[PDB]
Amino acid sequence: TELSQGTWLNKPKSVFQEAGKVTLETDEKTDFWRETFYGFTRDSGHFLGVETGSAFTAQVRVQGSYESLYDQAGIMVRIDDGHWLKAGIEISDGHAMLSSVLTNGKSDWSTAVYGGNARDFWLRVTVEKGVLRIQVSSDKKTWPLVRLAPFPTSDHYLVGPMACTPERGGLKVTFSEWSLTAPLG
Repeated sequence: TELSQGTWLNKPKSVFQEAGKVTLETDEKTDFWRETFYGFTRDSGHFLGVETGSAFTAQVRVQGSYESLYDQAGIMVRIDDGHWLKAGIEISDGHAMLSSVLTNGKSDWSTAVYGGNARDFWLRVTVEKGVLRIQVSSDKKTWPLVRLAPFPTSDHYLVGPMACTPERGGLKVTFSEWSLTAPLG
């Protein structure tokens, strides 16, 4: 199922398509977070979701121009506003961080300094039998694990590009090299 068959949640004011690619500029005050610690909920982030069956593997290339605190881009898997995962690069603390947030009612955020090129990376996500696995790659050859966690079973998921700027907008990101299939095995 091709990238252009996705549906937007919070379509950005500025976005254009090329064959197999989506290029967007984020709007201000866009974020995804539920409750934990900060005591607010946000469901305003940009998400282009492609609908899946009950299990899938998805992969995408992410080329963002990060420049400010909290700038984020990557991939999201979503069931609804209370059950989702986002993963990718985020600017937090001192550096470009590889970050993931698994939300099941409430958000669970993990982060670490990213050792690759923040401006060009791939993500691969697999959901099957109530387990989500996230892998990242700097070369499309080797795919280290980022996260392995329970995730609710569902007849369908939405999966696809995500990007957020919780403060000032203007983050430019291109998504390409999309693939969505059943998991191996």
